[PDB]
Amino acid sequence: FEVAFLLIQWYIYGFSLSAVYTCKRDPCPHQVDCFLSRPTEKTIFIIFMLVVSLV
Amino acid sequence: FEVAFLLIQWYIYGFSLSAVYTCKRDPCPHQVDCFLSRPTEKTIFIIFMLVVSLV
Repeated sequence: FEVAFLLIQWYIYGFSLSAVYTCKRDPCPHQVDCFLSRPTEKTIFIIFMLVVSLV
Repeated sequence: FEVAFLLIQWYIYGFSLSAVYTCKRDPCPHQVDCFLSRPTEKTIFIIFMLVVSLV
């Protein structure tokens, strides 16, 4: 179960969060920019949870 | 002078006006949509001025 959850988390999100995201879904126009909320702190806690999972 | 002005007006604008224009200039994002103001009436008057010019 641990290795399955680690593989799914790598496949969906990766192990970082970018501050600027680009969106191409209807019913928006061609391409819009969307800005996340505190991505640095979430990157730090994602790295901590990854380390705990590996241990 | 008449044929020069007709050639310049054909080269810049054409002889119609579309109701939806797409814009790709800085400092906007990737592509935005911009909507004109009464383009049908302006198309009609452009056709009248073209006919008067040719006559």
